[PDB]
Amino acid sequence: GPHMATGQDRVVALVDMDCFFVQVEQRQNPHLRNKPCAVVQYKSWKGGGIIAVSYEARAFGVTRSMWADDAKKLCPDLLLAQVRESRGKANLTKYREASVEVMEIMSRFAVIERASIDEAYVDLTSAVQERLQKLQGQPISADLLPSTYIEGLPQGPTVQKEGMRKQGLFQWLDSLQIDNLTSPDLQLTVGAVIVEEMRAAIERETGFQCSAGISHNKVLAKLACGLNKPNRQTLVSHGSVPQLFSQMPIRKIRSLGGKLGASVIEILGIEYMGELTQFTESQLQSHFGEKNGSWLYAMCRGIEHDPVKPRQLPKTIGCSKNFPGKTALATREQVQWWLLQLAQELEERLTKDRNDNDRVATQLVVSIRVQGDKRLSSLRRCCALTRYDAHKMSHDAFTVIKNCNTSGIQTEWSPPLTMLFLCATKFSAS
DNA sequence: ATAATGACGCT
DNA sequence: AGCGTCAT
Ligand SMILES: Cc1cn([C@H]2C[C@H](O)[C@@H](COP(=O)(O)NP(=O)(O)OP(=O)(O)O)O2)c(=O)[nH]c1=O
Ligand SMILES: [Mg+2]
Ligand SMILES: [Mg+2]
Repeated sequence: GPHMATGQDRVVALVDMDCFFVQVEQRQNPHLRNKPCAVVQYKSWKGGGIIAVSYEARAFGVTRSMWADDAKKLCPDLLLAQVRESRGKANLTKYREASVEVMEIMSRFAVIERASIDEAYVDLTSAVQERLQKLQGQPISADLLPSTYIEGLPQGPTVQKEGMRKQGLFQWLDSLQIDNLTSPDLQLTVGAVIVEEMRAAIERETGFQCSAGISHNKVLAKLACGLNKPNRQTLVSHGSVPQLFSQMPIRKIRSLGGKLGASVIEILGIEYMGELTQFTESQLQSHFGEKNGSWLYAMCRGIEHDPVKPRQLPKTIGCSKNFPGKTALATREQVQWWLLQLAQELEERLTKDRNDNDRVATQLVVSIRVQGDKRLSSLRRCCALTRYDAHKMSHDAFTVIKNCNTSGIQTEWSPPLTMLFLCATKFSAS
């Protein structure tokens, strides 16, 4: 009983920017603020693919992956901003630079793990200990958690949203043990007070709003973070897991959203995270392998161990472009030209990277897709990266792939190429 | 005819 | 090393 390791040793947060690219455009262009807007890339085919949607536009049914002309059918006052284009391709530099803004602020409170362009995990265990010594042993106010939700509360014996939020918050605080510094519920509560402050600083200093989740691990933090977007944070406690998971679709836990989670549903014949507790670990390892079974056995009990790695900077810098339909690259003049375009954006980013973060890449990864191939990558070969020069890299990339050209003649390329990819990896201090 | 990325796992 | 999974 006492000998069951309950996974409450750490405080972990996930901070995720709300409709990030839309917010980045709305700061630049006031005209777009507090209106239905989407961010699109490439206007030509159907008015553009949408990649980010404001919450106002979401309310009409606009989703990412949508064509902008379909979007205008559900939402005719939709406003659009389009991604920058350079050298024939979408260029995400604005949002990368806006991301650095936000990660840098986050870094002041705690070590962060950049998880994507718009979210980072936080390990607040140490900071919580400090704020807990500072706090003598005094109660925690609800004024210190003005945007926090407590998952599972309220329960027991106001019908409008903000009032409901405070009721759960006061229920949570009315049952706190504020004299016990190793009480994991107190620890979470304190973590969420820091995340209120970290989130105020972000919006104070950037104009960007975010949501967040505060729990004991990365899966729960991520999952908590999406229960009350936008502009809100959510505390998932160890004790709230069994109710939460009893109706939680398996596909919603991170890394179960694909073929693994579909096979858990299909082999086990279940639907919800909580039905995994029935199985023994050995059982789950026979169905799903040694690491997954172990991982699943703890995860359904709300235990996960993957640590917040100290890594604020990407490990790979890549540029890619699809050539869909009858835009597939069929001449070798054509393949060279786009390999050079890509290599010029890669060169400029690598030079900025070196001056920014004092490191040089040593390996260039080339990848193409051919037309009619059913995989998303047909080939991927490495080669040495010794100079940050676009023509050398694109020359090197071409020779690494030139023998994929099966066309009978010299100047053609067959079958036509549907994707090109250049990535810099293997960084070393400079 | 989503598209542009970026991390991590398997052999 | 090259490929595959899952994510955002
Ligand atoms: C999911 C996803 C997002 N993005 C770009 C713009 C998104 O704003 C940036 C951050 O992703 P996110 O947090 O999953 N989506 P969001 O920030 O727009 O919306 P939310 O407020 O977090 O729900 O993702 C893509 O470019 N491809 C994607 O598949
Ligand atoms: Mg976001
Ligand atoms: Mg995100």
